[PDB]
Amino acid sequence: VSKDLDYISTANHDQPPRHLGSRFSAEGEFLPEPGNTVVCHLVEGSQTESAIVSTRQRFLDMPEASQLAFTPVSSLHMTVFQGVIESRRALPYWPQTLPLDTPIDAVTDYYRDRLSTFPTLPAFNMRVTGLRPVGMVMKGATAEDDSIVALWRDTFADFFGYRHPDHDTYEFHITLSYIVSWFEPECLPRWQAMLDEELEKLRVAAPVIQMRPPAFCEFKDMNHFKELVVFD
Repeated sequence: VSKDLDYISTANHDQPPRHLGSRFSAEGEFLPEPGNTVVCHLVEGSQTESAIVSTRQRFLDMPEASQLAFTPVSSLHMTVFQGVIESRRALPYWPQTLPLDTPIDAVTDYYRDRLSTFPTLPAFNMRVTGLRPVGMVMKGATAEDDSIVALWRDTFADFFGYRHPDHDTYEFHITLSYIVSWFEPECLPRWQAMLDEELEKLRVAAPVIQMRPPAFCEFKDMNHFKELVVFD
């Protein structure tokens, strides 16, 4: 069992997942939690998407899938820069220029306007480097890609008018699920063996993760991200 997978063990926690009751119910159904964000969706029908969907099925095959809240296939995305969200009306997760009680839709309008002058930045390619029950860890396909996506994020920080504490150490990922209840330790070696096998299968099938260009989106909940401004 890797250090990374052991995070989700019952032994590592004294309270349920913090998202429980806000982002999703105990039965793994997603709850209203509106916000906005910049993300790259997968390309529907692409070999990348099919590969990821196969990985996602290996996860669903596990009995502990019952303790995970899987998002829809059509929602799959890599976040490039988090926007605001109803559940986190606080600095430094909010622009200081806006009242903390501003309706989410008004923040979306402020940003749609501000993002009308977003500069053309170079394209980047990403690759999958790890797997865990919640999804895929990613980095730049090459070291130069890391530098390019960091430039996108630094530029977004200027437009959005805040930076999170992890801004410079941000872990790129694609979420396949949320943990609803922590895993008993006895099933972990099996998950590790499957994650190892599926990671290598995924890396071969999708050696770069094909995606759409970054887009500023709004959402009601984790099920769907409506593209408002595409940075293509």
